[PDB]
Amino acid sequence: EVEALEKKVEALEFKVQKLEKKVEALEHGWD
Amino acid sequence: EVEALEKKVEALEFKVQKLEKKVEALEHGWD
Amino acid sequence: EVEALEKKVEALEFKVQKLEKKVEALEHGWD
Repeated sequence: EVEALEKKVEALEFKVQKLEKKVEALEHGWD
Repeated sequence: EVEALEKKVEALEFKVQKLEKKVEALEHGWD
Repeated sequence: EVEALEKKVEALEFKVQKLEKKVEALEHGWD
């Protein structure tokens, strides 16, 4: 179970960092 | 603890997939 | 491992709630 969770969590961290960068661009009107 | 985590993680996965779809719409100007 | 995960998960929950609020503003044209 634990390694299953660790994989999912690392995958969410990536996805969430991607979402933060996109949303920061939309809020700041970048590019 | 572990099942507590598994629930939270599955809940984040749902929420993150919802955020990806919304942000993809905003970036693409869908609809 | 488990506490390492619990910290990361709580950190994602915060980050995801922040992203939900920002994206809801962008979708609703708030402010």
